[PDB]
Amino acid sequence: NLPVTVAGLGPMGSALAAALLDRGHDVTVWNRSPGKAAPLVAKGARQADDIVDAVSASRLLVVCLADYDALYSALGPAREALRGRVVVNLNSGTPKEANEALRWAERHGTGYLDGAIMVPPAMVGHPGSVFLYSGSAEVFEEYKETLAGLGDPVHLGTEAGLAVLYNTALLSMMYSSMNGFLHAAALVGSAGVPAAEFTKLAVDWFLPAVIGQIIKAEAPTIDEGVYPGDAGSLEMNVTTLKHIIGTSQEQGVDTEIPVRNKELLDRAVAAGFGESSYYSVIELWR
Amino acid sequence: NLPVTVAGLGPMGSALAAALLDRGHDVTVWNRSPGKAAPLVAKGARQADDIVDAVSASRLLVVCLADYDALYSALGPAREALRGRVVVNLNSGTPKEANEALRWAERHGTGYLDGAIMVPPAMVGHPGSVFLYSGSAEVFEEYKETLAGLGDPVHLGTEAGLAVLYNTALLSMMYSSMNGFLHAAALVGSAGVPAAEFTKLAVDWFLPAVIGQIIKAEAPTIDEGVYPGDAGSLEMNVTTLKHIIGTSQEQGVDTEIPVRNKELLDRAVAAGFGESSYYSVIELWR
Repeated sequence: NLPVTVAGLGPMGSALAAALLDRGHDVTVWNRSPGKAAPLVAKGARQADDIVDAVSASRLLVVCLADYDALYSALGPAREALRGRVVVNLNSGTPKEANEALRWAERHGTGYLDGAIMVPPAMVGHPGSVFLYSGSAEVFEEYKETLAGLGDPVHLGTEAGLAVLYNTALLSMMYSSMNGFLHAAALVGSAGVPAAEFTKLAVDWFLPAVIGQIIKAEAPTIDEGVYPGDAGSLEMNVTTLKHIIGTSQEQGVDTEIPVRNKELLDRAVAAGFGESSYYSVIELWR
Repeated sequence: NLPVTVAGLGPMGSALAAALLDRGHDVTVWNRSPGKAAPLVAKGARQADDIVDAVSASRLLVVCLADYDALYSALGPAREALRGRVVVNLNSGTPKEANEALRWAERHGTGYLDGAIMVPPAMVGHPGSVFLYSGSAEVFEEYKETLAGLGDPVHLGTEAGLAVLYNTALLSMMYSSMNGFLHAAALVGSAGVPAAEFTKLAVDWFLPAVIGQIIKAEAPTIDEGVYPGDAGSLEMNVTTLKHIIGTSQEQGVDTEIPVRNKELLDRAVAAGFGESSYYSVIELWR
């Protein structure tokens, strides 16, 4: 029930304020532009038009600005009032913007934690919601119980840009994995298998038990950095991808996904990694 | 303990024969070329140089030929002896080759089941081993208990090419997912996070709870085929991928993976799918 201020009332910011209201917090809401407060006010929020008033209402300042906006600007007029308060910033654009924001907050005597929301607005405050945080451990520990009302809180580290970096990484992985699933679905779909049927083997079993297990079994090899190909080489996987391409062609299914995959391996072979293990390809990318 | 013949003694074929020997079967082994039988003979296999003799030793014929070889040719000289026997073929190259093989077997009065082995040779006969099968339900049911010694047996359907199709699809998904993980790992690795550390969030949580859940939640939408973008559009995901690209560039991490992902979405936008949901992209591929 502590007081909280939510600065930024777009879709995510409004969901945050609503979830805090539903946990019994005294929520004050601010937005630069008018018209977004009414549904929250109907649920018990207090509107504050002036950022200085909004910041002054609460020690905990949950900030979810629009992508174009910046913390230093939105909260600049409240610079004096910020001393002794805490910012949890949930919409940094890049790791460098999060690191700049932490420095700005420190200058003003404000605690800072950066966080990445790992679910859409409709799932904030519900089971499965996870928020990844980076920045002050003190803030994290002081407000963990409050933050746990929004989603399971995970503290990654003290470097402010880590949460944006993890989110970027996880989302990159998501898009690649989803595109792989869609090619797979197209392939079984050419024999009449519905996608929802296919998920029984593809998601309930293959994804965790094969894909996930293989990644866990291979991750220490990446960190070691040698990639011996004794027990299976990058070259051999090129052959598998050629077979996938040919099967896709015989089924009348577009080959872009496997072709782009094979291209990547061909580049590693041309860079000398053909007798190394598959995961050596990461070394092209850093 | 029933008798079984294994035809083809490459790495996989030898693992199959060894696993059957370890379950107490009387295993007869054949290969076109000499030199591969000795380690199996040391474990109790019987060598048969003549395919007619090998086929005659057992009703259950487990066939794992080399990629270049074909069932009709390897087992052609045993055409008469094949009547009343059963072929479980574990190395068809394409769905059409499996469907040809089933027809060939039928002509000779042989039962036929095609199967795809979903683990490497070293894991055959061990927990986690899964084999996907397509073809005769009668064969599947007659020999399920024997086959379960090699891996959990799954019958997909009566069409002989389904197991090769499922395997192709699942492997396509695997390569895309692994490449996504490797880009993610490179990204967190640019801030010093080891890959093995990263798997704690990426594989133990994100992969099943986010990626998998999203695929299951979206699969019926693919089958419906309309892809309303009301609650989130293909275009909006283009913006997310632009942010991923920019973050990757700021971290000094190669942008090929996210760029290729964004390219795919740009094509769907140019085909008119921008206001549709993300998964509409599958429709470009079939």
